[PDB]
Amino acid sequence: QTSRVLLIIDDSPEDRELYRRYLLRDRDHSYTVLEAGLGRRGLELWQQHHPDAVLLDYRLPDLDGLEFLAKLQPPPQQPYLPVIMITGQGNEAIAVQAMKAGAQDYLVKEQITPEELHLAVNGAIETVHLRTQLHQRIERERVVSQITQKIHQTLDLEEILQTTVTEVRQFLQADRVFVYRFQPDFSGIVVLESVGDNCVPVIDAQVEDQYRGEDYRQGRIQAVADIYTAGLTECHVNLLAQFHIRANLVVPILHADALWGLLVVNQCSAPRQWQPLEIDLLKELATQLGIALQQAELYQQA
Amino acid sequence: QTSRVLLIIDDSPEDRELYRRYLLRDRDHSYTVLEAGLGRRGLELWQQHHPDAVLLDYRLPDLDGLEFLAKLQPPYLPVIMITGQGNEAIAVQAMKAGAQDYLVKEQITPEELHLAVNGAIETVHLRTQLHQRIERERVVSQITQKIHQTLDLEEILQTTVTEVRQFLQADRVFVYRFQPDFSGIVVLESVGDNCVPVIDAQVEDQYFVETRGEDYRQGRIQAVADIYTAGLTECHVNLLAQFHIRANLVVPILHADALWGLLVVNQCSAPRQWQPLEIDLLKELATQLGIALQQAELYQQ
Ligand SMILES: CCC1=C(C)/C(=C\C2=NC(=C\c3[nH]c(/C=C4\NC(=O)[C@H](C)[C@H]4CC)c(C)c3CCC(=O)O)/C(CCC(=O)O)=C2C)NC1=O
Ligand SMILES: CCC1=C(C)/C(=C\C2=NC(=C\c3[nH]c(/C=C4\NC(=O)[C@H](C)[C@H]4CC)c(C)c3CCC(=O)O)/C(CCC(=O)O)=C2C)NC1=O
Ligand code: BEF
Ligand SMILES: [Mg+2]
Ligand SMILES: [Mg+2]
Ligand SMILES: [Mg+2]
Ligand SMILES: [Mg+2]
Repeated sequence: QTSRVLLIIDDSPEDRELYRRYLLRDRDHSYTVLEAGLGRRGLELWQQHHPDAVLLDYRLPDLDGLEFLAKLQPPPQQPYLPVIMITGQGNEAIAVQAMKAGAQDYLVKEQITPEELHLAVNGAIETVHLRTQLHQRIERERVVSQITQKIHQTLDLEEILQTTVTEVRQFLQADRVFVYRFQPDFSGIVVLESVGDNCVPVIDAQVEDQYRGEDYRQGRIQAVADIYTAGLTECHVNLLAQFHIRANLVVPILHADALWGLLVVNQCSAPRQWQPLEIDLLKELATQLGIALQQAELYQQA
Repeated sequence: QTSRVLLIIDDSPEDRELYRRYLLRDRDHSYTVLEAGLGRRGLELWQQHHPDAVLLDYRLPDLDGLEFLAKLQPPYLPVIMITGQGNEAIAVQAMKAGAQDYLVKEQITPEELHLAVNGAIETVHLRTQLHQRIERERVVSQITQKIHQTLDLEEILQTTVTEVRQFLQADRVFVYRFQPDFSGIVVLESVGDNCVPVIDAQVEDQYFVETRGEDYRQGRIQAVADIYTAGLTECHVNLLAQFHIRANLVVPILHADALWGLLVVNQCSAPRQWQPLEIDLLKELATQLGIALQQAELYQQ
């Protein structure tokens, strides 16, 4: 089977073949290798087939490796380049500029062993992952921290709610995020919504659906990757599909101990396996809303 | 020109000297170089100096490279294994044992060495930041949870103080509440044995009665690494010195727009540089305490 897809860009065919053979010496992974001899073709292959790692030559006919890294645009989800510059025509200065341009590692051509190549590719892939994890931790901290500041400033509840749904949708890159407030009637209306183009907006287009909030009062969440494989009742499925909802993430909002409403995230383009980081964030945000809700009524009865 | 401390562990005096000369050629960092010809002394020097990076020769008289790594106790090792050509099998085992990179003794160039040392420090730094952020988020979440559950100030304060002292691994954290006349009084305190408790022994300082802490009220933060090198006023350093305070971190706690108190962190065993991430953590927590203060005050009325 294929475990890793790797893109080699080098105007030397024999050099590409050498890497190809060395990679086969790796007993941990099986590499599928894309080859390109020109920088522009390398860009096309990268953009089209999303290799897990890139071996990038410095001196190429159409453009040098440094120009290449500058043109290389990383996908929103993981914005770091798994690129290893390998050159027989380079120095520590080019190495520094390569590292600055987004390369993860830098190798001299003559000294490359199979094992060195393996570890450089492993290191590049792992380092990109590491930077990505750190990148998201920072963004998650910013979102949570921003809401805390708004509560502390005693900003109106809906501004806090509007900021919440907007910022959490941008972070998750989801198609729709909305707050679903319950009434004393136990009826619920979508109070607030942040929606892209993949979803049918429901803020206005909405007639009431009724439910048993035993789980949501207990603080339990619903994490559905695919509405068609979650074993939902078909009526429930029909309703979600009617709004093109494919993946569903529901987090309960608790004011006092009463169930106030729901913090809901939707993917409408395709199914989506919700990740621990994403769920933990929504939970924290839900808790903060519960705080803001309590502050609101204490201020009102003052 | 930031300073770096590197530990070289090799039983060949000529090899150690060679790498030393190679490190010095790098002009982006100034290298303090420590040397050990035996693994035992290497481990010893590692324990004492906490070097930014380690060059570990595989073949030592008393250990091999892999045996060395196993004897290490950190959270991630900035170790570069140095092995001879033909022994690349050892290199793979080394990575799985904690090493960040490896070098082939015969193909060692100064440029190559610099990249490896940079990369090792870079990678270890990233994991440390990631680990710190995960821990940092846990502390913010706990205080967020307790505020949502109860409006009990002293318990929220207690949880806060206790939690940030453990995260920072500081010698003392305490809350300094103001009186209406802007006299202060340490109301809560979490402390180890490195710092003598000041919870009942407070010397009442009245600096703030003239100033009414207006600077702190706007959001001034004090982050002093060493009270003896911070250019503090002679009377101020002596007060901190009385309580063995070496490093000082003060963040204002504000209820609404009025100064309420101070969240203070002390290092007493040694000078301590306060990191942006650490400072940011205290800033957020003071904001959280202000929120707790707001609801607790409204709860009474
Ligand atoms: C704009 C968006 C909007 C929604 C999403 C909404 C209704 C809606 N129905 C829900 C659940 C549900 N709704 C139904 C069932 C039904 N629903 C029906 O319209 C039926 C009559 C019925 C079949 C009996 C069920 C079974 C659930 C899940 C209850 C549970 O197990 O938690 C939920 C919470 C769980 C989820 O979102 O998946 C909502 C928010 N009304 C809205 O305006
Ligand atoms: C247990 C620990 C404890 C402390 C730290 C405390 C007093 C104390 N004095 C402070 C500031 C200060 N204290 C002084 C001055 C003085 N202070 C004096 O005791 C003098 C009489 C005097 C010289 C005139 C000054 C000038 C500051 C201002 C520090 C600043 O500007 O941040 C501060 C806040 C800033 C800081 O901690 O550096 C405290 C908490 N009393 C305590 O029980
Ligand atoms: F032609 Be490449 F820079 F080895
Ligand atoms: Mg070339
Ligand atoms: Mg040796
Ligand atoms: Mg290397
Ligand atoms: Mg690395």
